[PDB]
Amino acid sequence: MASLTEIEHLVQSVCKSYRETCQLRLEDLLRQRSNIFSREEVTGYQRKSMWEMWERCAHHLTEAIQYVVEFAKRLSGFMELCQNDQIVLLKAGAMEVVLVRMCRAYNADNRTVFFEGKYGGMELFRALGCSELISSIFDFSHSLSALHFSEDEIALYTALVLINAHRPGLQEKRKVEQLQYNLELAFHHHLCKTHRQSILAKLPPKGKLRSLCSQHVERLQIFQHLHPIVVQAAFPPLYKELFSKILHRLLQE
Ligand SMILES: O=S(=O)(c1ccc(F)cc1)C1(c2ccc(OCc3ccccc3)cc2)CCCC1
Repeated sequence: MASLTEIEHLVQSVCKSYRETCQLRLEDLLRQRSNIFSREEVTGYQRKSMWEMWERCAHHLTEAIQYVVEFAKRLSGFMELCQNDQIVLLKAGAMEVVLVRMCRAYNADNRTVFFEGKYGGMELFRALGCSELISSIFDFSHSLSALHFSEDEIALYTALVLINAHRPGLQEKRKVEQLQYNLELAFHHHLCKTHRQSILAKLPPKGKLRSLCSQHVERLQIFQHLHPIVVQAAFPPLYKELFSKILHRLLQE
């Protein structure tokens, strides 16, 4: 099954789905690179409370995840899967898709990320008290930046991050394997056509994204133990569902 004509159609549909569900246009992020937080604005973030900074980050992550849910809904083959499997895939892969998407908002020249209107370095996040997690996130974006991904490569690669037939809990594992295989063919065909197969060996191991997701859950457990009422009262419901229902409602709209 699936011929060359169908594989190229799948490439274009995935790229279109990605372009339609980007939270931020790449051009918009690039044209903000000179807009960097001053030392006074950096000090201001460092003086913010730990719970205020955690709440802000959980809110920004939840917004980004909402766009990944829309990407999945437009992704060829995804809505054809059962609701159980749609939820299993999003719960395990939404954070991973955001972790890949965020390289677009990272400037490797000065090691800054676009955050709340300006670019700032790791030191902007010191109030969180999760230095190892922040260093891991910046290192991950730095490693992705070195690949010089095109928008089309990010679309195909993030579709594969989401459509992973190895996720525990899948009820129709063979249907997810077939979708994964078609997407793998589309990604590799596009790399072959554009002479970009050299990136294959340089893509991060799957254990790297798993380690970032595990570090996030572990730091959230520590924070939630110190401020349980902050999480209950001020963290987004979708964030608590995924990391501590909403997904079912977003998938039905
Ligand atoms: O702009 S961000 O808030 C940001 C936070 C930390 C960072 F180092 C760089 C950027 C955002 C992001 C939010 C939470 C993330 O992990 C989970 C997490 C980490 C730390 C505290 C709470 C939650 C990762 C990324 C970028 C993509 C979507 C929003």
